[PDB]
Amino acid sequence: NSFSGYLKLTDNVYIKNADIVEEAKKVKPTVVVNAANVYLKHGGGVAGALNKATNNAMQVESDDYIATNGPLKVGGSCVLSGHNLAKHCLHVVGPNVNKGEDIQLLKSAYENFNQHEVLLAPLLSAGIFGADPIHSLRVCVDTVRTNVYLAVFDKNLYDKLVSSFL
Ligand SMILES: C[C@H]1CCCN(c2ncnc3[nH]ccc23)[C@H]1CO
Repeated sequence: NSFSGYLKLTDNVYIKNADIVEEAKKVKPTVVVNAANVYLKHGGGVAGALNKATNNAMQVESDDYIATNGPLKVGGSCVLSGHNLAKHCLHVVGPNVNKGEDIQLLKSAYENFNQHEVLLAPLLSAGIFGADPIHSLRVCVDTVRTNVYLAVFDKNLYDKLVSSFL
């Protein structure tokens, strides 16, 4: 793909200080990952921002998905359209550690990435779900074996992540 300006972290994990929405608009990847909740209610953070960029089409599609299939599992995922941003969106639910959900489920969440050869993705559980971002990055690197391009919006956090020893 046309991923540009990324820093290599490992054999298969690359990182960039960017809004995942802007990266998706530029690159139009096969798969963009959403940091979803089990109800696919895309209110804020990555999910709200991706949905807004689709003019709410992501939410309309998600509502039909839930009406048919019910909620996702914590640690689970589903593949839906990427609309104008990507071919597909992999909606992945990391644990909400601020609500007592088991942080071990973060590994299960990242395992979903292994079903896709290349992904543009955020750090799961590292926003309002309250997991330590360095921990989320470590779980990502230790779990995902396919090619993952991570976008981290916050500059201060990015700078910290890339100066940390995993
Ligand atoms: C570690 C993440 C926590 C959630 C929010 N973050 C985003 N990263 C990339 N693109 C994004 N778009 C909108 C939000 C957003 C990261 C922090 O900046």
